[PDB]
Amino acid sequence: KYQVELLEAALDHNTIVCLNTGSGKTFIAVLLTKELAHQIRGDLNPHAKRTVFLVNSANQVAQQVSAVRTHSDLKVGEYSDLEVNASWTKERWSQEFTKHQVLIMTCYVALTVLKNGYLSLSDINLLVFDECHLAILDHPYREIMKLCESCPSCPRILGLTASILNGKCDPEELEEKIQKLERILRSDAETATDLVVLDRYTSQPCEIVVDCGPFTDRSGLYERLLMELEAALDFINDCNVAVHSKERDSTLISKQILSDCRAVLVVLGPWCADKVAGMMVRELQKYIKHEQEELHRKFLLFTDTLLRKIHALCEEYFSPASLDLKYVTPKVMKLLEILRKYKILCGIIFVERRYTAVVLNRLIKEAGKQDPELAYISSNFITEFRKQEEVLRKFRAHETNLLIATSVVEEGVDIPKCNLVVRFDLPTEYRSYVQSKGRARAPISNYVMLADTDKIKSFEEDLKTYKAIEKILRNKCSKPPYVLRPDDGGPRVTINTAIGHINRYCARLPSDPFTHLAPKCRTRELPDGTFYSTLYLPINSPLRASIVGPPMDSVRLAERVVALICCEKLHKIGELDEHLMRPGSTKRRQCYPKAIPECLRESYPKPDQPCYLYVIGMVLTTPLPDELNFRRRKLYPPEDTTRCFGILTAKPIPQIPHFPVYTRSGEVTISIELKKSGFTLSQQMLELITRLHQYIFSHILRLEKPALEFKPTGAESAYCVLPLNVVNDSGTLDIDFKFMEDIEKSEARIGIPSTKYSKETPFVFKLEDYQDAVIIPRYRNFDQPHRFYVADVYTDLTPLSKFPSPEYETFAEYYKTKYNLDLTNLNQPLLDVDHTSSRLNLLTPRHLVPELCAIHPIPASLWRKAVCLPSILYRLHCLLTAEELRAQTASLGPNPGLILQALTLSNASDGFNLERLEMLGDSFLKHAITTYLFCTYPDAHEGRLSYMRSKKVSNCNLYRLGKKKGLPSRMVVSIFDPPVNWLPPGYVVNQDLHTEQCIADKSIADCVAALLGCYLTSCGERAAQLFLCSLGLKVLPVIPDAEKTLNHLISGFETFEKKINYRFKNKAYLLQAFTHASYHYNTITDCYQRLEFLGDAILDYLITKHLYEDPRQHSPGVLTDLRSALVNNTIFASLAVKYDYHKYFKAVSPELFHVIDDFVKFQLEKIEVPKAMGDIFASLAGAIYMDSGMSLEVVWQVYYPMMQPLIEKFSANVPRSPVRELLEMEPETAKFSPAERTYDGKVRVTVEVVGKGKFKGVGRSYRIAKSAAARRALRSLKANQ
RNA sequence: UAGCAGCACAUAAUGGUUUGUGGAUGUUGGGUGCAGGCCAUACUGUGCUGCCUCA
Repeated sequence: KYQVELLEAALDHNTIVCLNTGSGKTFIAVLLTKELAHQIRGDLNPHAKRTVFLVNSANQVAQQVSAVRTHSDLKVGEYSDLEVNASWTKERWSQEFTKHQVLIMTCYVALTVLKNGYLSLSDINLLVFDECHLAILDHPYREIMKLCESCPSCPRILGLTASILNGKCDPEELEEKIQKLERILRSDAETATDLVVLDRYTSQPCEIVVDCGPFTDRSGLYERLLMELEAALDFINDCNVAVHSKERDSTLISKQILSDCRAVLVVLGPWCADKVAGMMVRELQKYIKHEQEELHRKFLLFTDTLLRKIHALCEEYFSPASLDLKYVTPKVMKLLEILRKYKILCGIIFVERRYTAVVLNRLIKEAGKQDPELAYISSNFITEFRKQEEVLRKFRAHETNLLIATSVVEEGVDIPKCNLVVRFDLPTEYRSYVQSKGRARAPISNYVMLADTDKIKSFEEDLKTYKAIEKILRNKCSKPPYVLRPDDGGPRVTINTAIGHINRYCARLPSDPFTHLAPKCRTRELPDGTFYSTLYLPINSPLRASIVGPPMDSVRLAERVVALICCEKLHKIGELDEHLMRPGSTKRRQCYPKAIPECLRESYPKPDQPCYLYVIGMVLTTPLPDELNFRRRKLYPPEDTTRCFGILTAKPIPQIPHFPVYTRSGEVTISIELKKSGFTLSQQMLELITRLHQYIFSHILRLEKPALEFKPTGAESAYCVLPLNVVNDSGTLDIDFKFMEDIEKSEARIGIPSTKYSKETPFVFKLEDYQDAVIIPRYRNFDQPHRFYVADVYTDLTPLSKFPSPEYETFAEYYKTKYNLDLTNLNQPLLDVDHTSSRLNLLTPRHLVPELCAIHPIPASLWRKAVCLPSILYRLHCLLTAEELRAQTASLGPNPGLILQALTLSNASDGFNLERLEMLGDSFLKHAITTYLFCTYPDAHEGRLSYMRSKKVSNCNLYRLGKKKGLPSRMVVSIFDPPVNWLPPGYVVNQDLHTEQCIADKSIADCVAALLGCYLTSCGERAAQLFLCSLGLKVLPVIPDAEKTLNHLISGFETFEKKINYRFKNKAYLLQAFTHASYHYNTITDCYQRLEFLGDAILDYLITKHLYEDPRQHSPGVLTDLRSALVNNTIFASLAVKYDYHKYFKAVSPELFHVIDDFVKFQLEKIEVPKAMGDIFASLAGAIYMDSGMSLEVVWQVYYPMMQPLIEKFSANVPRSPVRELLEMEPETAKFSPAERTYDGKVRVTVEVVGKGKFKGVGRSYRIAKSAAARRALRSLKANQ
C-alpha cells in the first residue's frame, strides 16, 4: 500500500521522500515520469513544456538515462560532459532543446544553463532532485532552487534521497535536518519503510529483553583457553614484526582463524568449532604448500600447531557425548528456556558470523537429539559456485520452522510470517533494528533480544533512542439495517461486520502474486465539515462507480455507512447469497456392438420384389513399379478379363466415392456402380444364386469357422455377391446363368477326382485348357486342400528331365520313390505354379506334373479377382457406415473420405489415422466455446469464465454428448484380421470378438474432435460452428466526463499504432487491452484479464490452422510438438519483447517492474519469464479481434508478419518433446521405472530400452526426471548410430 | 519359400567381488556417487550351422 500512497501523494503535491534501496528510487522516479508524461507529448506552441533531471555523478547519470531510455517511450537527451556542454553556444543548444523531450544533466551543467537562463524555469515541469540531502549542505542545488523559486510559475519539484537517519544524536539532529530540508525545498516529506509501515498498519509485534549473567568453569579450562589465545596473539605479533614484505598479507588467514576461535569460544562452546576446524585444515594444508616463504610457511605450521594444541586441551572435556548444560555458554540455557516456553515454532535466529552460525546450528541440533524433551526441533542454517545452488535448495527448504541466519537475512528472502525473532546479540545500529524487527509478521509476534547483564546498561538507552526515532518517524508521517425481505431470507446484519464483509469480498477476487487486492476510500470535504466518505472497489470488480452515503462528521460512522450501502450494490450484482457469503479415464473401457448400415440390413433378395445389381468395376490405375517388384510374376490387369464380380441386392445402395485396394497388380480402384436394375428372379434361380454364393465364399476363402454357421435369412448382412460376364456378345455384363449351372454340376465340386488314367488311356495335356487354371494337387495332403495358380507351362521341362536335388535324377523317380505314384505318359510337359495368397488383409499397403494335379472348375482369372472380394466388401461396409452417418448428420456435405478419416482409431493401425482432424477440431472447439462465453455473458470475470469453459469442454461432457448422439458406435478399432474377427454375410455365431468391440472414452472424445476438424476443413467456419449446435453444444445465439477523460488518458499510443500498422475505429479497446489491474487511475474501462481469455483462444486457433494447412503435412508427433512450442508462454513473451510492447505497457507493481527491467536486458543481450508480457500479448490480439467486427482474417493480416520469422525457424528445426520422441522411437521396448526418492530429495527414474540399455535420470519432478532420462537415452542412441 | 535344436560373438539386464576416487552428520572408518578389473544367472540379434516341411 505504501507504494500507491507515495505515488498519489507525489501526484497531489510536491513531495520529498527518503528511500532505502536504488530499486525504489528509480522506480518512483520513472513511474511519476510516466504518470505526468501526457503534458510533454505534442510539438505544439502553446505547450512546449519539458522535463529535466539533475544528477551529481556521471555513473548514476548513465545508469538512470539507460534505465529511462530502455523502459520509456519519450526520446531522451543527455548533457553530462561539462567541458563539452560548456564549449557550446546559445543557437546550438536551441535545436537540442527542440529535439529531445526528456533531458538529463549534471549539477554543474544545470547551474550553468540556468545561470544563462536558456532552460526557462517556466518550461520545466517535474524538477527531480536525486540525493536531495546534498541540498542541506552548501551545494549548488541551493542556488538552482533560489533561481527557480524566483520565477512566478514553478514546476512540480520532487526530492528523492536515502541518506537520512545517518546522524549521531538523531532525536534532535534529525528534527533539525528535516525542518531545514523541508523549508529549503518548501514541500511536504513522506517516509515509508517495510517495518515502519507494517507497525503503522498493524502494530502487532511485541518486544522483549532477556538478561544473562556470566558463568565460569570450576576446572578453569576457559582461562587455559584464554592463555592459548594470548599465545596465538603473541605469535601474530611475531609475524607482524617479521612479515618481511610490504606486499605480502598471507597472515590474514591466520588472524581470521584466530578471530573465529576467540569469537566462538567467548560466545559459545568450542567443541563444535574444534570439530569443524579439521575441514578448514584440509584446505589450510594446501595453503601451506602454496606458501613460498619458508619462514611464513613455518609460522602457518605453528598455526596448525596451535590448532592441535587446542585439540590436545580438548582431552580435558568431561563426557563429550552429552553436555548436560554444564559447559555451554549461559546464553545457551537462556535460549533453551526461550525455545521451551513456546514448545508452529516458526523461529528466526540472528547471529554475527557465518562460522558462529554453523557451530550454533550444530550445537542446537546436538542439544535437541540429546535432550529427550526437545522433540519439536527442526533447525537449519542460512549463510565455489555450488554454494549458491545450495542456498537455493535451502530456500526451497523454507518449511523448516527454526532457521539461524547472519546479517545477509535482512534482504533477499521472502521469509513467511514469523512468531519468534530471536536476536542473539545487541544490534549495532538503528537500521539493523529496523530490518531485524521487520520480519515477525505473525499474529503472536515476539521480537526477543538476548543480552548480557552488564551490556544491558547501554542497551537500555539504545532501545530508548530507537523507539524515539520510530516515534518521530510515525509522527512526521502523521503530520435501516439491510434485510433481503421484510420477513425472511437469512441472518441479520450488524454495522460492525460491514468492514469485514468488504474485506473478504475483496479477498474473493482473482489475483496473482504480483498484484495486490485492496479497495480505496477517501472523504469528500464539505464547508459544513460533514465530509462524506466515498469508496472505490478494485478495477476488476463488476461495477466501477463511487459509492457514497449521508454526510456525518465521524470517520467511523461514515466508513461503516458507506460500506453498508455498498453491500446493497453487491447484492444487486448478486455477489451476496442468502447468508451474505473414473469416467473418461484411460482405465475405463466398455464393449460396444458393431452396427450394419440400414441399406445393408434387410437386403435378402426375394422373388416378389424387383432387385438391383451393381458391378464391382476394378481398374489398375497405378501398377507396381518394376524396380519395386521382386516376386516378378507378371501383372494381371483385371480390366482385360471379361468377367467381374457384383452385388445383388433388394434395396438400392447409395453412391459412395471411388476407393482403392492393394493387390498383386498394385493399387486398383473400385467402382460400385449400378449397371442393371429393376429385375426379379425365379425361385429355383434364387436358390441357385444363394448356394453358389455360399460355395464360392466358403471354398475359395476357407472361412467356415465352426463357431460361425450359415443363415440364408435372419442375418443382418444379407446382400448377395455374384459373378458377371459379357452376355449375347452385346458388350453388356450380366449374370452368367450358364456358367453358374455348369459349375454347379461340376464333377470336381467336392473332393479330388479319381482319374482312370492307364497305359491304355494315358493322360493328354492341352495347353488351351491350362491357359487359365487353378490346379489342386491330388496325391499330397489328402483331406487337406492346397490351391495354386498356374504361372506358365514349361514344355521344355518334362518328368524325364533332370531333377534339382542330387538325391534323384528325374522327377519321375521322386514321385515313384517318396510317394510311389505312376505316370501313364512319360513324354509330357511340366508347368510352374504360384501359391494362393495366404494374406487376406488387403485394406492397406504392406510396403508340377499336370497328370497328378486336378483342374479346378473356376478359372484362375476369376479366382484372382475374387481374392480381393473380402477386402472390398469390408471396405464397402465401412464406407456405407460413414456415408449413412454423413447423411444423417447433414439431415455441400463433407467428403465421406474425410468422414472415414475421422472414424478410424490409431490402434487399428489403418493407413488412415485420426490425429490431424482431432487437433484441428479440438482447437476450433476451444475457440468456439471461448467466443460463445465471451458474447453471452459480458459481465463476468476470469474466474467464472475459465471455470465454466473448462467445465463445458470437460472430457466427461464430450463423452456424454458423443454417446447421446450415438457417435461412438461407428468407429473401427480392431485391426482387420478376417480369420478371427470378420463376420461375413449370411453367417452368425452359433450358441466377444465378433459382434462386440471395446473402445475407450479417450478414443471416443478424440473421434468427436476429429468430426469437428472434418467439418471445419470441409463446410467452412459457419457450418463448423453450426455443427456444435447440431451436437447440442449451445454456442450460437438462439435466434459524465468519459470523452474528456479518455481523450487525456489515451496519452500517445499513436506511435505504437503505427508500429502495429492499424488504427481502431473505437479507441476504448486499446485502453481495455493495456489497462493493468494496478493502474487503478483508469476508472473508465475494465482490466486486461477479460481480454486474455479471448486473445489466447484466437491466437491458438489461428496458429493451429496455419500449421495444419502446411503442405508438408508433418506427422502427428511433429504437429503436437510444434503446437506446444508455438503456444509456449516463453515464446509469446519473447515476441512481445522483440516488438517492444513493454515500452507502452503501464503497471504499478514494483516487483513486476524490477522483473521486467531485468527481463528486457536479458533479451537485449541477444531469467524468470514475466507472465504479464504474455498476458498483454494475448490481450492485444483480443483487442484486434474485438474491433475488427469478428473478422479473423483481419487479425491474421495483423499478427502474421509478427509471427513469420519464428515459424520458419521452428519448422526448419522442430524441437521434439523427448518423452513422446522416445515413445515413438521405441513404442514397445522403452519402459520407465517408478519414481524413486534420493537422499538429496530429488527423484531418480530409470528407463529401460529392452535390448539397448537402461538410463538413469534425476530431477525435481517426475515429469522432469522422465524428460532428462529420455534425453540421455536419445543422446546415447544417436551416439551409437 | 516353411518349423525347430546346438555353436561363435555384441549387448544391457538381476546379483556379487575387487583397485582407484568423491563431497559428506564424518564421536575414533558402516551412509553414498562415478571410473577401471573379474564371477554367476538371464535376454535379443547376425552369422557357423544341423535336422526337418514342398519340389
